[PDB]
Amino acid sequence: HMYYSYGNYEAFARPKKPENVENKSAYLIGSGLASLAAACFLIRDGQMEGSKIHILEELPKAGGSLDGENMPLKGYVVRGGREMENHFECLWDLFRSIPSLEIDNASVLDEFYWLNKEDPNYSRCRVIEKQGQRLATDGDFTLTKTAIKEILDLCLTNEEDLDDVKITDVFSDDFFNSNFWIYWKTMFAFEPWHSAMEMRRYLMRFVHHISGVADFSALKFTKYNQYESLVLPMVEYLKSHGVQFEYDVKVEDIKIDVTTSQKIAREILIDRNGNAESIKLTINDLVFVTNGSITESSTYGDNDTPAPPTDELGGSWTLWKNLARQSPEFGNPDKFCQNIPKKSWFVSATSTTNNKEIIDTIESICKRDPLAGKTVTGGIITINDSAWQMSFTINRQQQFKDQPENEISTWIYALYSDVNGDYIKKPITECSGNEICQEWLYHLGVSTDKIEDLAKHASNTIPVYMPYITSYFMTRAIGDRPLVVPHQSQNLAFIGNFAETERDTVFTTEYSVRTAMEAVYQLLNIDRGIPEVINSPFDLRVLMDAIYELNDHQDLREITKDSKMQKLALAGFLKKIKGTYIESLLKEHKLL
Amino acid sequence: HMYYSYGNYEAFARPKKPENVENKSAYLIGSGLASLAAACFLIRDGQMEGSKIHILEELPKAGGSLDGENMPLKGYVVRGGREMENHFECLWDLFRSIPSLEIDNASVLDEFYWLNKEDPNYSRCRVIEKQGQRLATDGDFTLTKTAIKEILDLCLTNEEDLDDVKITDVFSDDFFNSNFWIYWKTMFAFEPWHSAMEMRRYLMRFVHHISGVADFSALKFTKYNQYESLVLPMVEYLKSHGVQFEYDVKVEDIKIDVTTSQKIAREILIDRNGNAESIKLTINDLVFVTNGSITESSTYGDNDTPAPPTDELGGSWTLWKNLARQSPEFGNPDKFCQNIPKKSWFVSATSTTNNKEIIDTIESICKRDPLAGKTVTGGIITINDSAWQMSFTINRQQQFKDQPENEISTWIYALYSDVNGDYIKKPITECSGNEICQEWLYHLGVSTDKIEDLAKHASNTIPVYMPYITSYFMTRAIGDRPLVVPHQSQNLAFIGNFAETERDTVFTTEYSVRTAMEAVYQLLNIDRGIPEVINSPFDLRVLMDAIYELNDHQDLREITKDSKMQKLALAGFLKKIKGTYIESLLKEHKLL
Ligand SMILES: Cc1cc2nc3c(=O)[nH]c(=O)nc-3n(C[C@H](O)[C@H](O)[C@H](O)COP(=O)(O)OP(=O)(O)OC[C@H]3O[C@@H](n4cnc5c(N)ncnc54)[C@H](O)[C@@H]3O)c2cc1C
Ligand SMILES: Cc1cc2nc3c(=O)[nH]c(=O)nc-3n(C[C@H](O)[C@H](O)[C@H](O)COP(=O)(O)OP(=O)(O)OC[C@H]3O[C@@H](n4cnc5c(N)ncnc54)[C@H](O)[C@@H]3O)c2cc1C
Repeated sequence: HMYYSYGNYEAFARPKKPENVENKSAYLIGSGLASLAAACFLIRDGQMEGSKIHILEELPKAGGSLDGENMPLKGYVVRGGREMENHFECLWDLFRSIPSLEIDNASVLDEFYWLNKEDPNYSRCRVIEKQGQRLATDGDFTLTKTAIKEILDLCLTNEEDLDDVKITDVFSDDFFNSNFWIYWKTMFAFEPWHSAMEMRRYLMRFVHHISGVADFSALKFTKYNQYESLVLPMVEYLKSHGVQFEYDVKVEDIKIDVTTSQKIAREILIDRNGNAESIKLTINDLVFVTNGSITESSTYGDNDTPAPPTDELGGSWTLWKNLARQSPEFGNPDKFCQNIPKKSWFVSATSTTNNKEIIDTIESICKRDPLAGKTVTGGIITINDSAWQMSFTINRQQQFKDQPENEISTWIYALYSDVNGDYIKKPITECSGNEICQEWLYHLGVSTDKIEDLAKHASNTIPVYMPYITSYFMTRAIGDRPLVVPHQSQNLAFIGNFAETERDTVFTTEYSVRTAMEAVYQLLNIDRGIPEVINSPFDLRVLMDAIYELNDHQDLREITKDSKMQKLALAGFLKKIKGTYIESLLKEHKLL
Repeated sequence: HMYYSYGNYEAFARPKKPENVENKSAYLIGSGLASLAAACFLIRDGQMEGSKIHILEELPKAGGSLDGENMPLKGYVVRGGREMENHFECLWDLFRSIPSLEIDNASVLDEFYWLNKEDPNYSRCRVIEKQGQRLATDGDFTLTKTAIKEILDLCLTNEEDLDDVKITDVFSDDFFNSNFWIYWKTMFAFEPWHSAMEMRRYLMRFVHHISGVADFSALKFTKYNQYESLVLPMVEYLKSHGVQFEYDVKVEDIKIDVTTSQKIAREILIDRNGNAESIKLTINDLVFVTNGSITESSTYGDNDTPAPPTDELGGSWTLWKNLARQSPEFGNPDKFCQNIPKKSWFVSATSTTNNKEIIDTIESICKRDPLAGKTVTGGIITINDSAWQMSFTINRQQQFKDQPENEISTWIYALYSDVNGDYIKKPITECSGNEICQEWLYHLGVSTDKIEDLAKHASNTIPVYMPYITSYFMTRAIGDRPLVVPHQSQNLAFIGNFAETERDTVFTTEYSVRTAMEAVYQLLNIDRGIPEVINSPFDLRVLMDAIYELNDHQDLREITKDSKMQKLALAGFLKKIKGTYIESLLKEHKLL
């Protein structure tokens, strides 16, 4: 009930009012980015009455995983950071229509575009080691021929043949020893046991940005945290259109008839203010389920208390489990929320400080004044030789509108959770905020004498334990994620980064916007094209650049210089294409 | 002073106000589509004051080659028809901002998009012969292996090696005997002696539409003629912004200093109301020259008088000639406006009638009621065995808002001008309107008894002799067309279908919009990306579809079934790619 498109024609075109939409209502389980984007699309393109749009949230506030607040009895905390790129096609379709809350007569897209042109993002230091020294080979990928061939063979493998395959199953030691693996696994938070299918999707989806993977030149960021820059403008727009925010309501089940001909949502069983109630649904009441959550059951610590580890299934995962009992076409949540290894990423941390010594130590590494208000680290700095495999970033300060001008807040995360640290020789899951800050300051090169004092009394570090933060990337098979609109579904859609759609990559905001938009368009039969995932993996020019970049800026003669079986094929093919447009294209892209 | 881009990010983004634009003015030579589009871009993105924008036109009305009027003392006349496609990226960037004059709160793009979704364009009869019989092989391309190989070898030839090369120089008899050549040469008005470079550009530019070349399923049309649907909305927008239309002013020269460091336009020498005057220019007065015109020196006939042939250089060609004397970087107009062969297309015709016999004869061929207001012929019908190589179309009737509801107007053109017709055994350039109508009705299958009466007294046919209508496609070399902004030019730009820009194809409205937009962006340093020409020739999927379609829907096994040198290579390559994503892609596109 939809079609994919690309180009300006379908981008600038407005859809006609969908049929019978004046007699339809919408209920969105959750208030993360997916549900908010779907509500926005229901307003703009579906032309649905705002009062007929119900957003059900269990927390006190909207946003979801794009949070960012001065949590009372703690401090400033951002559960993550949002790297963004130009080719978030659906997200930019969305946010060009959302008024910015910072610039008059300007969209969120306008503010973002002008900002990332004023202060472009780039890293002057990406990988450090030995307590604050930049990696000597920072910039190069250092991939052997076997590692490059393994990358290509992963891309050349059909997705259908990658069910439950792990990343270590399709890569050997040269790849894991390469700088490429450092950059890739830290900027995308991949683990060695994660889904090779999703890694292949990532390789094909961002292949146009390989030249900017090491220096983060392809990344783009908002001014503030994603709650103030993305969530609040969207919420203001939706409220100005009368959208119905219902807070502190927990959905436990959705009664759905799965017949031989239809799948129809009949009832929303909810818990509002401790009272178990029911929402009866007709065929004209669409339900958008954000199945699963990476932030569910998050616990919080403080400067002197670790965030208590948990294995608790919340409302999101129990709701997906309850929906899976009604049809296998609704997915298998256990593949994502169970058997998460102990080593997996769990803990994030936000360390706030105004101390000049820490800020100056950061300036000495990132080469930029962290209080200047512009780019600081340009993205995560990775401590290569850290036992926790730790990375940290400082975005444009301050990430909060009402943060003091002399403060900075640093986001820290670790890929390995069950390993003794190098300074604090305990696993990160047993560390308070100041202890994470201590282990972090140790790798900055701070003198061991000052580390403990500067961490405990000069910094306020809030830690966060998310038991499902790596859940997106767990090894999966085709069918474990429900289709955005399952077969014969009449009024039920699955959105968010656990739904199934082609080619696009999860753990991205664009995936949420895409699933929201596809769900709305399919359920309402909106007569407008959906922007396909950008066609970079099919672009000959982009693939030529990929070959040039993966081989550390070498032409075809240098790549094949160490084998006769390579040299002969290259010479024959070159004579075959001599003096043609193919040769000119290869020369234009530095491959000849 | 510009960059190319693609995707929604740069499409929806607005540019900041360009620097120092409040102290700048603009003068546009001509009022065709290029000048109007450039004025629109100066208003919207350059944010230039409308009163500082001067559009100089020598004719009484604006529009140029997009005309369409009830010419007094004659009849209805459209000098041509405008086939359009979805991937006119720059044009759709433009017209999404131009308010439609037919639908409230809707752009021209909105009206066009909704209309071509309501009444999609497709032909139920494309090629006829033997006085009104549909070609038996209508639909198939009927290309031999040699013809397909010649097409690919033209595409694989560097553009730089195609200077002054003719189409007959890179094609043999199989290609010219193919139905592909019929469709291609008639829908694009290519002649055998025309530029092979431009034919290669056409092959690469519309390769995504090969599946819809025979039935015109990829074409899209406005509601009315291009003067009422495109020109009038643009003019209304520009006037609502205070743009300065100066009519009946003929530019004869532009005094330009071409120094070792700069090219600066100093003076506009004009003839306004018979008075020779001068317009002094500073560096902040940009000049946009529409160098050359395909409609210049057009003569008109009537039902009983031929359009008098002419070789006269008008104001456009003499102005381009005068500019060429000042620098070779400004092009060589003589390559386009001299040595036009006698055989070339010169004559168009608009035959209007309300006679039921002619309309019913048309319904019997095109299978649609020509007075229904929807699609009629879906594009040009080509009379294959006509000596004039004649084609004709009937767009959605009526093409004029104030045309009687019982009338239709048919556009007719002929590729060969110096050949005796099959019924009227004179060349078309010696035929009155009714005589062209007679030769046309003869190929419809009208009984010879009624042809002459129905043409002379039941129809009103206006003919038009354009000595330069084929000028776009004349054999050219790199440098014969000036760059949109020549090197070191400070305030001079060349727009229209005789300027030079990469990859895009001339004889298209999109080329005019593209040159206008690139000129404005380069001269004003507008901080927004220009949409590149659509990347279809670099898209692996599109190229696979091209292979499948050119070979008349055959997979790789059928294509290679008649040679061992083909079979062996195919079998080896297939075993090399067996069970991979390459094999799956080839199967998805029906090549395996
Ligand atoms: C650490 C981290 C790093 C990130 N990095 C990036 C990055 O680099 N790039 C990028 O593009 N994006 C990034 N993201 C964003 C990521 O894509 C998020 O998933 C994004 O916010 C999408 O939100 P969502 O609505 O799809 O899911 P969520 O934000 O998880 O939505 C869940 C919401 O639904 C509510 N909910 C769940 N179940 C119920 C129920 N039964 N009843 C009521 N309410 C319920 C929850 O309370 C919550 O508000 C990151 C996120 C995190 C947490
Ligand atoms: C027969 C025909 C078929 C076509 N088919 C198609 C098609 O299939 N698809 C498509 O996309 N487009 C088509 N077109 C449109 C084509 O691309 C036109 O060139 C288009 O209108 C672009 O206009 P332009 O402003 O670039 O050139 P023009 O329209 O030629 O602009 C010239 C204008 O400038 C004026 N002028 C010139 N010199 C001077 C001077 N010295 N002083 C003052 N005024 C001057 C002229 O009077 C005229 O108004 C067709 C056009 C014709 C005529």
